This record gives sequence, C-alpha cells and structure tokens, in this order.
Amino acid sequence: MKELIIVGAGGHGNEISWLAKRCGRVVRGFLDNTVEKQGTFIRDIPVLGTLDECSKFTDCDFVIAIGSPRARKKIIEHFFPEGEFTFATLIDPTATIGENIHIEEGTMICAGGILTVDVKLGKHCIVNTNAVLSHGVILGDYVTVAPNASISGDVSLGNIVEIGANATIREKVSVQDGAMVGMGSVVIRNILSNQVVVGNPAKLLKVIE
Amino acid sequence: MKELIIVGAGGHGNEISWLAKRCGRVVRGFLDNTVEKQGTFIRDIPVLGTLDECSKFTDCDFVIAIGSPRARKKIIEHFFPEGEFTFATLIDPTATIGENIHIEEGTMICAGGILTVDVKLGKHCIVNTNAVLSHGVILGDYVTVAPNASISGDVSLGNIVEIGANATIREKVSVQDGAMVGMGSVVIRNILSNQVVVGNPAKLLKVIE
Amino acid sequence: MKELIIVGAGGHGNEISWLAKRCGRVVRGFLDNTVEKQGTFIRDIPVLGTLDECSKFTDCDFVIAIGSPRARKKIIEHFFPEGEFTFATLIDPTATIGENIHIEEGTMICAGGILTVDVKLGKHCIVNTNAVLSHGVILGDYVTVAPNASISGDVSLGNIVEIGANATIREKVSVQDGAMVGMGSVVIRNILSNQVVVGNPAKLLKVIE
Ligand code: NA
Ligand code: NA
Ligand code: NA
Ligand code: NA
Ligand code: NA
Ligand code: NA
Ligand code: NA
Ligand code: NA
Repeated sequence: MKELIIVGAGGHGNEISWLAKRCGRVVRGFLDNTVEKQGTFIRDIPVLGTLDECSKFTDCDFVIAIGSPRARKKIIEHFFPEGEFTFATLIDPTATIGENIHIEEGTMICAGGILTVDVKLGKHCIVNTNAVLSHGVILGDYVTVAPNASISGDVSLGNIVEIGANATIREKVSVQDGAMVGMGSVVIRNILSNQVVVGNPAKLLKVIE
Repeated sequence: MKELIIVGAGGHGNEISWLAKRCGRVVRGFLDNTVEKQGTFIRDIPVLGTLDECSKFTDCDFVIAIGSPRARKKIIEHFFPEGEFTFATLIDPTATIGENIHIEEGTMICAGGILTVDVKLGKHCIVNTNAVLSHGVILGDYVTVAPNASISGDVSLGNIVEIGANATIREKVSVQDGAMVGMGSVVIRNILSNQVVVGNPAKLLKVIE
Repeated sequence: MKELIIVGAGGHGNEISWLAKRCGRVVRGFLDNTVEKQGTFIRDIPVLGTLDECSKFTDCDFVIAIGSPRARKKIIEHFFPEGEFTFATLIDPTATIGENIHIEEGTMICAGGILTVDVKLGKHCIVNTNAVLSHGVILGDYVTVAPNASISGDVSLGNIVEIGANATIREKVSVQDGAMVGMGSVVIRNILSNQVVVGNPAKLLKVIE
C-alpha cells in the first residue's frame, strides 16, 4: 500500500500513528502547523513540516488525525482539492466490522469499535476506542464519535457532528449538522443544527455557530 | 446443528441473523406478523410467514429476536408450548464467557459481551453488544441487557427486566420482576416490581403495569 | 513462572483467580482474614490462611486482589516490606496494551481493558473489565479503575484514587491522591485530594478523610 501522511501530531495523531502501525501501514510522517513540533518525533515518526507541504507527498495516502470535525473539514477544503490526493481508511484489527457496512475514505475506526449491520459512514469520520454503532446508524461526513459512545439503532448523525465520550443516543434519534453531544450525555430527543447538548437527560447548553 | 428460525424481522432480528451467521448457523428464515414484511428479505434470508407457521418448522431451532422482554414472554407462552420446540443459544465468537457461567436456552450473547464468573441467565435473555456482567450476576427469564450496560458484581435481575443502553448498576442491587432501567441510568438503589427508573442517580419515573 | 498467592478471596479475588488462569498462572491459593472463608475454595483453589501466613510463601508471586485502594496500601505497608516479596503483573489475553505502556508490579489489567499509547501505571493498580485509558494517561500507585470507565487523554490520577464503573473523565483532568469518582459520574473539572464526587456533571459529595 502507499505510505501514509498523518495530518495532526497531537493526541489523536499519536493514537492514529499507533492505529496505522497496527494496520501494517508505513507512516512517512506527520504534517502539523505547530512551531514547537517542527523537528520532533512520535515513536520514530517525524513531523515533516506544515500542511502546505502536502503537495510534496501526492504519492502518499493521507489521514486527518484531528478530533475536531470542523478542523478536518477546514483542512480538506483548503489543502486537499477534490481528486488531487488519496486518503487511507484505517480499521483497527480489533474493531468488529459486520455486514453491509459502508465507510468512505479518510475514516478511522479505532481499537474495539463495533459497527454491527447496515451502518453507513461518510468521509473523514472517527469511531474512537470501544464505541458501538448499532443497526441502521448513518453518519455524514466529518463525524467524530468519541471513545465508549453508545449509538443505538437507526440513529442519524449529520455532517460535522461530534458525539462525546461514553455518551448514549436513543434509537431513531436524528442529530442535525454541526451539533455536539457532551461526554456522558443521555440523548433521548432529536438535536438541531449547531446545538451543544449536555447532561442526563441531554439539554441544550449553547449553539456552536 | 439444526437450521434456525428467527422470530422477529426488526432491528434485533437483523442483528441476530448476523449473530447466527457469525456462529456458523444456517438461518432458514424469519417469522414476523408485519404485513409489510411478508415476501421481504434481510441479507438473502426470507421472512417465511407469521408466527402461527412455527408448527411447520419443529425440525428447526428457534430464537425470539425481539428486544421487549414482555414480547418474548407473550410469544413463548402463546406459540411455544413446553416441550414442543427447541431453542438455540447464540454466543458471538467475540463474546467472552468465563468460568461457571450458566445460560438457559433461547439466550443471545452478542458481540463484545463479557460474562466473567459465576453468572447465571434464565431462558430467552439478551446480553447486547459490549455489555458486561461481572461476578455473581443472576438474571431471570426474558431479561434484556442493552448495549454497553455495566452490571456490577452480585446484581440480581428478575424475570422480564430490561436494562437500557450504557446504564450502570451498583454491586449487590436487586431489580424485581418487570422493572425497566432507562438508558444511561446510574442505579444505586434496589428497584421494585414493574418500576421504570431513569437518570443519574436513578429515580422512579412511572410503573409499566 | 512462580506460583501465585492471591490476597483477598472476595469478589475481586474470584475474578483475579480467573484472570490468573487465563494468564497461564498456577494459583497456589488465597490469603484472607475472613473467619467464615477458612477451609473454603473458589473453583478448586483453596483459602490457605490469613495474611500473616504470607512469610510461608516467599517462593510465590503475590497480587492483592481487593478493590479498595486503601486496603491494598494498608496490606502492602503492613505485610509486604520492600524487597521481601515479588508481585505478579496480570494482563488478560483480551486486554489491548498498545505502545509505550509502562505498568509497575502488582497491577491487574482485566478482560477487554484498553491502554492505547503513552500510559503509565504505578504499583498495585486495577484496570477492570472493558475500561479504556487513552493517550498520555498517568496513574499513581494503588489506583482502581472500575469496569467500563472511560478515561480520556492526558488524565492524571493520583495515588489511591478510585474511578467507579462506567464513569467518564474529560481529557486533561487531574484527580489528586485519595479521591473517588462515583460510578457513572461525568467528570469535567479537576478533583482535590480525598474528595468523593458523583453525578452528571460530577459534584463534591463528601471527603473520605
Ligand atoms: Na455523502
Ligand atoms: Na469492548
Ligand atoms: Na451528504
Ligand atoms: Na429458572
Ligand atoms: Na425463576
Ligand atoms: Na459505557
Ligand atoms: Na511511582
Ligand atoms: Na509517586
């Protein structure tokens, strides 16, 4: 397979370099805009330069290993014009991927994640450690599902949605584009665009836009 | 082994047909009373007819793949007189079944479920995806444990109990017959018969009967 | 390897005898101070005597299979003077141990636990069933992490901390020595020494000392 460039050398990039190694991929290096990270390494993998160096690595697959949905969308739209680059899809060997699962490119399915049946993910999604997506779940593009999230049957998550760690979503709930569910939330009602909800049961905290 | 008939062609039946395939079982088909589902399929497995056709398949094992505890009890008592039918016990290959685990027939233990030591389940139980039953847990008949439920040591769940997704039950709690714990609940007190409790900490919402 | 002595023949000792068997270890027996447990067994493994018999088994590895952090510290300081005894480190075969994970002796990592990258544990820790410790997590000595706990990146847990079942800790939170997080808590703020916090979001309940 192509060597991999990981965009983002933070905590998620750290864990995605681990995922890539477990997937048998050779990581060429990271791109990252942080001044303090130039000339640094994670486990023998160098930070190669800033994101505008991506054009020097068109021979590589990319992945955008940054948790923020809006960060991944911003980076793809600025640095990765349609058709110019290829993206990896990384699925941990300990993830369970069942039947009629469709995953678009750039997606990361991490250790212990479970996608059962009839699940559809858009591009550049994250399903983090030990999260569960049950029957009929649909994710748009740039969705982040944090560790231990519990997403019941027939849930729909719009584009640039973030589901926080160990949150629980009732079956048949819809979450509109850009919303965010706080860690630990218990979501029993539909969520509107750009809403942040928190708590048990989840209630509106604020709007992100 | 015998071919399997799955009663219920809904979301749970979808996931239990997946479980059966992962268990190496041949699924003859589903029985389901929904008019709109007659002549339909899930992943090449047909809906054969309504539940009163069960008598045409006594050569098959059955499983009642319906989440509602009371639905499974109703169906067994009406359609499955004692001794006339055999029931499968389906344990996902990725479930962990430890030592001195006793599971009665009709039970479904799904992907990533963990039953550690000295756990006892009655007939027609569900332990859904990634749920954990720790030391000394006892379940009656027709218990449903939803995905990611966290059932601590020495918990007793009566007949026709339902524990919702990603709920947490304190060690040594007893839950009487027919009760239901909402998704995400934090249960730190005993629960009486037919009570619905929700929240953190769990409190009485209403009675189911 | 050396035969193992398990200190504590309660619920945790039950599950740790299971862990030891899954790890290929021969358990010589338990030590336990309970009068009613003298002459008893768990799955063919005898309670050998009280903790003051430890000096008769210096040929064995020990593990202190008691959930209470303060119980493990008390027992080590009274019965196990520095250098006189050796301690096992038990890691379930179904635990995922990633890269740059450092675990000190006496630690138990149970079934389905996940430690991703750059995680450090002190002595006599417990990571119970299906718990997740993400990038950069640090635990002191005698930390207990209960089943299904969700500990996000860069969390620091002091000595003798207990994190209850299915609790969730926000990234970069620090928990000072001796604190306890109730089961199911949603921890979004730093915790001070000896504080007990509960709820969603977690709030101070009381002080343990
Ligand atoms: Na699309
Ligand atoms: Na798991
Ligand atoms: Na779309
Ligand atoms: Na019984
Ligand atoms: Na009974
Ligand atoms: Na959980
Ligand atoms: Na230390
Ligand atoms: Na120290």
